[PDB]
Amino acid sequence: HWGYGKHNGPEHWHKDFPIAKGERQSPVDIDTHTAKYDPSLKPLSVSYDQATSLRILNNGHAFNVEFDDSQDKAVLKGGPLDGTYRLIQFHFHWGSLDGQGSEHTVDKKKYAAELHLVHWNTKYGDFGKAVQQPDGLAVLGIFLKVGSAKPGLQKVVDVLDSIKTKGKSADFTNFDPRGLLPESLDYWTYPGSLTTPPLLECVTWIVLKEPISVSSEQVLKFRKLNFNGEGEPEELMVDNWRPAQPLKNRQIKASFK
Ligand SMILES: NS(=O)(=O)c1c(F)c(F)cc(F)c1F
Ligand SMILES: NS(=O)(=O)c1c(F)c(F)cc(F)c1F
Ligand SMILES: OC[C@H]1O[C@@H](O)[C@H](O)[C@@H](O)[C@@H]1O
Ligand SMILES: OC[C@H]1O[C@H](O)[C@H](O)[C@@H](O)[C@@H]1O
Ligand SMILES: [Zn+2]
Repeated sequence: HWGYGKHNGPEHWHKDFPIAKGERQSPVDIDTHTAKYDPSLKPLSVSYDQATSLRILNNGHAFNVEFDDSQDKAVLKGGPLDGTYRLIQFHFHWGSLDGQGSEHTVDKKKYAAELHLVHWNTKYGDFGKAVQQPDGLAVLGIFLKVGSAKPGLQKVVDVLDSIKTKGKSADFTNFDPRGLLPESLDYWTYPGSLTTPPLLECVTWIVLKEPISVSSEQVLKFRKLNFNGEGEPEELMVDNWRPAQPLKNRQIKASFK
Protein backbone atom coordinates (compact mmCIF):
# COMPACT_ATOMS: atom_id res chain seq x y z
CA HIS A 1 0.00 0.00 0.00
CA TRP A 2 0.87 3.66 -0.20
CA GLY A 3 3.14 5.47 2.23
CA TYR A 4 5.85 8.10 2.41
CA GLY A 5 9.01 6.09 1.72
CA LYS A 6 11.19 6.03 -1.37
CA HIS A 7 9.28 3.11 -2.87
CA ASN A 8 5.66 3.97 -2.02
CA GLY A 9 5.69 7.72 -1.42
CA PRO A 10 4.22 10.78 -3.13
CA GLU A 11 6.09 10.28 -6.42
CA HIS A 12 4.54 6.80 -6.79
CA TRP A 13 0.94 7.53 -5.79
CA HIS A 14 -0.23 8.47 -9.29
CA LYS A 15 0.11 4.85 -10.46
CA ASP A 16 -2.81 3.78 -8.26
CA PHE A 17 -4.46 7.20 -7.82
CA PRO A 18 -4.21 8.96 -11.20
CA ILE A 19 -5.95 12.06 -9.81
CA ALA A 20 -2.57 12.72 -8.17
CA LYS A 21 -1.80 14.65 -11.39
CA GLY A 22 -5.17 16.38 -11.40
CA GLU A 23 -6.23 20.00 -11.70
CA ARG A 24 -6.86 20.85 -8.02
CA GLN A 25 -4.34 18.88 -5.97
CA SER A 26 -3.06 19.81 -2.52
CA PRO A 27 -0.94 20.97 -0.84
CA VAL A 28 0.30 24.06 -2.68
CA ASP A 29 2.81 26.80 -2.06
CA ILE A 30 1.05 29.93 -0.82
CA ASP A 31 2.60 32.93 -2.56
CA THR A 32 1.70 35.63 -0.06
CA HIS A 33 2.25 38.46 -2.55
CA THR A 34 -0.03 37.01 -5.24
CA ALA A 35 -2.77 36.03 -2.76
CA LYS A 36 -5.54 38.63 -2.95
CA TYR A 37 -7.87 39.95 -0.25
CA ASP A 38 -11.40 38.74 -1.00
CA PRO A 39 -14.23 41.00 0.26
CA SER A 40 -16.82 38.31 -0.55
CA LEU A 41 -15.53 36.13 2.30
CA LYS A 42 -17.85 36.14 5.31
CA PRO A 43 -16.54 36.00 8.89
CA LEU A 44 -15.08 32.59 9.73
CA SER A 45 -16.76 30.78 12.62
CA VAL A 46 -14.96 27.96 14.43
CA SER A 47 -17.51 26.62 16.93
CA TYR A 48 -15.84 23.84 18.94
CA ASP A 49 -17.26 24.43 22.45
CA GLN A 50 -19.37 21.24 22.35
CA ALA A 51 -16.79 19.01 20.67
CA THR A 52 -16.79 15.37 21.79
CA SER A 53 -13.47 13.66 21.18
CA LEU A 54 -13.58 9.87 21.34
CA ARG A 55 -10.40 8.05 20.43
CA ILE A 56 -6.87 8.42 19.07
CA LEU A 57 -5.66 5.97 16.40
CA ASN A 58 -2.28 5.26 14.76
CA ASN A 59 -3.37 4.42 11.21
CA GLY A 60 0.14 3.72 9.88
CA HIS A 61 0.39 7.13 8.18
CA ALA A 62 -0.28 9.56 11.07
CA PHE A 63 -2.46 9.55 14.17
CA ASN A 64 -6.09 10.66 14.07
CA VAL A 65 -7.99 12.17 16.99
CA GLU A 66 -11.59 11.23 16.22
CA PHE A 67 -14.76 13.09 17.16
CA ASP A 68 -18.44 12.30 17.48
CA ASP A 69 -19.91 13.69 14.26
CA SER A 70 -23.47 12.39 14.80
CA GLN A 71 -24.67 15.94 15.58
CA ASP A 72 -23.44 19.51 15.01
CA LYS A 73 -21.29 19.41 18.15
CA ALA A 74 -18.19 20.94 16.53
CA VAL A 75 -18.66 22.87 13.31
CA LEU A 76 -16.91 25.24 10.94
CA LYS A 77 -18.97 27.85 9.07
CA GLY A 78 -18.50 31.15 7.31
CA GLY A 79 -15.46 32.34 5.44
CA PRO A 80 -15.59 30.77 1.99
CA LEU A 81 -18.02 28.08 3.14
CA ASP A 82 -21.65 27.63 2.13
CA GLY A 83 -23.44 25.95 5.03
CA THR A 84 -22.20 23.87 7.96
CA TYR A 85 -19.19 21.56 8.12
CA ARG A 86 -18.85 19.07 10.97
CA LEU A 87 -15.53 18.11 12.58
CA ILE A 88 -14.72 14.41 12.14
CA GLN A 89 -11.00 14.17 13.03
CA PHE A 90 -7.70 15.97 13.27
CA HIS A 91 -4.19 14.78 12.50
CA PHE A 92 -0.74 16.20 11.79
CA HIS A 93 2.05 15.95 9.24
CA TRP A 94 5.63 16.41 10.44
CA GLY A 95 9.28 16.04 9.56
CA SER A 96 12.39 14.18 10.64
CA LEU A 97 13.95 17.60 11.43
CA ASP A 98 12.45 20.96 12.37
CA GLY A 99 13.23 22.44 8.91
CA GLN A 100 10.58 20.35 7.15
CA GLY A 101 7.24 18.72 7.84
CA SER A 102 4.48 21.00 6.64
CA GLU A 103 2.49 20.24 3.50
CA HIS A 104 1.54 23.76 2.57
CA THR A 105 4.44 26.19 2.32
CA VAL A 106 4.42 29.98 2.67
CA ASP A 107 6.59 31.72 0.07
CA LYS A 108 8.31 28.32 -0.19
CA LYS A 109 9.07 28.21 3.56
CA LYS A 110 8.46 24.82 5.19
CA TYR A 111 7.25 24.66 8.79
CA ALA A 112 8.10 21.87 11.26
CA ALA A 113 4.58 20.42 11.09
CA GLU A 114 1.01 21.08 10.02
CA LEU A 115 -2.27 20.35 11.84
CA HIS A 116 -5.36 19.45 9.78
CA LEU A 117 -8.84 19.65 11.29
CA VAL A 118 -11.08 17.75 8.85
CA HIS A 119 -14.76 18.65 8.43
CA TRP A 120 -17.54 17.38 6.15
CA ASN A 121 -20.46 19.29 4.64
CA THR A 122 -23.61 18.29 6.47
CA LYS A 123 -25.78 18.74 3.39
CA TYR A 124 -24.36 15.40 2.18
CA GLY A 125 -25.26 13.42 5.31
CA ASP A 126 -22.06 11.36 5.75
CA PHE A 127 -18.34 11.74 5.14
CA GLY A 128 -18.50 9.03 2.47
CA LYS A 129 -21.06 10.90 0.40
CA ALA A 130 -19.28 14.19 1.04
CA VAL A 131 -16.13 12.86 -0.68
CA GLN A 132 -18.18 12.41 -3.86
CA GLN A 133 -18.84 16.18 -3.98
CA PRO A 134 -16.70 19.14 -5.08
CA ASP A 135 -17.59 21.00 -1.86
CA GLY A 136 -17.73 17.96 0.39
CA LEU A 137 -14.93 18.80 2.85
CA ALA A 138 -13.32 21.75 4.59
CA VAL A 139 -9.88 21.34 6.15
CA LEU A 140 -8.58 23.94 8.58
CA GLY A 141 -4.79 23.88 8.38
CA ILE A 142 -2.49 25.30 11.07
CA PHE A 143 1.29 25.52 10.86
CA LEU A 144 3.54 24.47 13.75
CA LYS A 145 6.89 26.11 14.47
CA VAL A 146 9.27 25.05 17.23
CA GLY A 147 9.65 27.42 20.16
CA SER A 148 7.60 27.58 23.34
CA ALA A 149 5.43 24.61 24.30
CA LYS A 150 1.76 24.52 23.33
CA PRO A 151 -0.10 23.57 26.54
CA GLY A 152 -3.19 22.36 24.66
CA LEU A 153 -1.07 19.87 22.71
CA GLN A 154 0.46 18.13 25.72
CA LYS A 155 -2.42 15.69 26.30
CA VAL A 156 -1.93 14.48 22.72
CA VAL A 157 1.83 14.12 23.17
CA ASP A 158 1.48 12.14 26.37
CA VAL A 159 -0.84 9.48 24.93
CA LEU A 160 1.41 8.72 21.94
CA ASP A 161 3.41 6.10 23.87
CA SER A 162 0.21 4.01 24.01
CA ILE A 163 -0.37 4.07 20.23
CA LYS A 164 3.21 3.60 19.04
CA THR A 165 2.46 1.20 16.19
CA LYS A 166 0.03 0.92 13.30
CA GLY A 167 -3.42 -0.26 14.33
CA LYS A 168 -3.20 0.76 17.99
CA SER A 169 -5.84 3.07 19.47
CA ALA A 170 -6.66 4.54 22.87
CA ASP A 171 -9.55 6.33 24.52
CA PHE A 172 -9.19 10.06 24.02
CA THR A 173 -12.32 11.60 25.51
CA ASN A 174 -12.71 15.13 26.84
CA PHE A 175 -10.04 16.72 24.64
CA ASP A 176 -10.70 20.34 23.67
CA PRO A 177 -9.36 21.14 20.16
CA ARG A 178 -9.71 24.87 20.83
CA GLY A 179 -6.38 24.67 22.64
CA LEU A 180 -4.63 23.94 19.32
CA LEU A 181 -5.58 27.23 17.63
CA PRO A 182 -3.47 30.39 17.33
CA GLU A 183 -4.82 33.76 18.45
CA SER A 184 -5.68 35.07 14.97
CA LEU A 185 -8.06 33.52 12.47
CA ASP A 186 -6.57 35.36 9.48
CA TYR A 187 -6.39 32.80 6.67
CA TRP A 188 -5.77 31.93 3.05
CA THR A 189 -8.26 29.76 1.14
CA TYR A 190 -8.31 27.85 -2.13
CA PRO A 191 -10.01 24.75 -3.64
CA GLY A 192 -7.97 21.55 -3.42
CA SER A 193 -7.83 17.91 -2.49
CA LEU A 194 -7.02 15.38 0.16
CA THR A 195 -3.22 15.32 0.55
CA THR A 196 -3.32 11.54 1.12
CA PRO A 197 -4.57 8.80 -1.20
CA PRO A 198 -7.22 8.69 -2.56
CA LEU A 199 -6.37 12.38 -3.22
CA LEU A 200 -10.01 13.26 -3.89
CA GLU A 201 -10.69 16.79 -5.10
CA CYS A 202 -13.36 17.65 -2.53
CA VAL A 203 -11.67 20.12 -0.16
CA THR A 204 -12.04 23.80 0.55
CA TRP A 205 -8.71 24.55 2.23
CA ILE A 206 -8.58 27.21 4.95
CA VAL A 207 -4.95 27.72 6.05
CA LEU A 208 -4.34 30.00 9.01
CA LYS A 209 -1.61 32.61 8.62
CA GLU A 210 -0.46 32.56 12.26
CA PRO A 211 1.50 29.43 13.24
CA ILE A 212 1.25 27.88 16.65
CA SER A 213 4.44 27.31 18.62
CA VAL A 214 5.18 23.87 20.04
CA SER A 215 8.28 22.83 21.94
CA SER A 216 11.09 20.71 20.56
CA GLU A 217 10.19 18.07 23.15
CA GLN A 218 6.60 17.93 21.88
CA VAL A 219 7.53 17.38 18.23
CA LEU A 220 10.29 14.94 19.22
CA LYS A 221 7.56 12.74 20.68
CA PHE A 222 5.67 12.76 17.36
CA ARG A 223 8.87 11.39 15.81
CA LYS A 224 8.93 8.37 18.17
CA LEU A 225 5.77 6.95 16.61
CA ASN A 226 6.10 4.07 14.16
CA PHE A 227 4.72 3.52 10.67
CA ASN A 228 5.04 -0.25 11.22
CA GLY A 229 2.86 -2.59 13.22
CA GLU A 230 3.68 -4.21 16.54
CA GLY A 231 6.41 -6.83 16.31
CA GLU A 232 7.75 -5.55 12.97
CA PRO A 233 11.07 -3.76 12.35
CA GLU A 234 10.92 -0.16 13.49
CA GLU A 235 10.30 2.52 10.87
CA LEU A 236 9.98 5.88 12.58
CA MET A 237 6.87 7.85 11.60
CA VAL A 238 8.58 10.96 10.20
CA ASP A 239 8.31 12.95 6.97
CA ASN A 240 4.65 12.01 6.46
CA TRP A 241 4.03 15.04 4.24
CA ARG A 242 3.24 15.45 0.56
CA PRO A 243 5.19 18.24 -1.18
CA ALA A 244 3.53 21.19 -2.88
CA GLN A 245 1.68 20.45 -6.11
CA PRO A 246 1.05 22.64 -9.17
CA LEU A 247 -1.39 25.51 -8.59
CA LYS A 248 -2.76 25.25 -12.16
CA ASN A 249 -5.97 27.26 -12.74
CA ARG A 250 -6.45 28.45 -9.15
CA GLN A 251 -6.22 31.61 -7.05
CA ILE A 252 -5.50 31.81 -3.35
CA LYS A 253 -7.66 34.33 -1.54
CA ALA A 254 -6.82 36.09 1.71
CA SER A 255 -9.27 36.95 4.50
CA PHE A 256 -7.20 39.98 5.52
CA LYS A 257 -6.34 43.25 3.83
N1 LIG B 1 0.96 3.75 -6.05
S1 LIG B 1 1.21 3.38 -4.51
O1 LIG B 1 2.12 4.35 -3.98
O2 LIG B 1 -0.08 3.19 -3.91
C1 LIG B 1 2.05 1.81 -4.45
C2 LIG B 1 3.30 1.67 -5.04
F1 LIG B 1 3.84 2.68 -5.74
C3 LIG B 1 4.01 0.49 -4.96
F2 LIG B 1 5.21 0.42 -5.56
C4 LIG B 1 3.51 -0.60 -4.31
C5 LIG B 1 2.26 -0.49 -3.76
F3 LIG B 1 1.71 -1.56 -3.14
C6 LIG B 1 1.54 0.68 -3.83
F4 LIG B 1 0.29 0.69 -3.32
N1 LIG C 1 -4.42 15.58 4.86
S1 LIG C 1 -5.96 15.86 4.64
O1 LIG C 1 -6.43 16.75 5.67
O2 LIG C 1 -6.21 16.20 3.27
C1 LIG C 1 -6.86 14.36 4.95
C2 LIG C 1 -8.24 14.38 4.90
F1 LIG C 1 -8.90 15.52 4.64
C3 LIG C 1 -8.97 13.23 5.12
F2 LIG C 1 -10.31 13.31 5.08
C4 LIG C 1 -8.37 12.04 5.41
C5 LIG C 1 -7.00 12.02 5.49
F3 LIG C 1 -6.37 10.85 5.73
C6 LIG C 1 -6.25 13.15 5.28
F4 LIG C 1 -4.91 13.05 5.44
O1 LIG D 1 -11.80 40.00 -13.97
C1 LIG D 1 -11.36 40.55 -12.73
C2 LIG D 1 -11.36 39.50 -11.64
O2 LIG D 1 -10.34 38.54 -11.96
C3 LIG D 1 -10.35 37.40 -11.10
O3 LIG D 1 -9.36 36.52 -11.52
C4 LIG D 1 -10.10 37.83 -9.66
O4 LIG D 1 -10.29 36.71 -8.80
C5 LIG D 1 -11.07 38.93 -9.23
O5 LIG D 1 -10.75 39.40 -7.92
C6 LIG D 1 -11.09 40.06 -10.24
O6 LIG D 1 -12.10 41.00 -9.90
O1 LIG E 1 -8.47 14.57 26.86
C1 LIG E 1 -7.70 13.51 26.32
C2 LIG E 1 -7.12 12.64 27.41
O2 LIG E 1 -6.21 13.45 28.16
C3 LIG E 1 -5.48 12.71 29.13
O3 LIG E 1 -4.87 11.63 28.50
C4 LIG E 1 -6.45 12.17 30.17
O4 LIG E 1 -5.73 11.39 31.12
C5 LIG E 1 -7.52 11.32 29.49
O5 LIG E 1 -8.50 10.94 30.44
C6 LIG E 1 -8.17 12.07 28.34
O6 LIG E 1 -8.99 11.17 27.61
ZN1 LIG F 1 -3.59 16.06 6.52
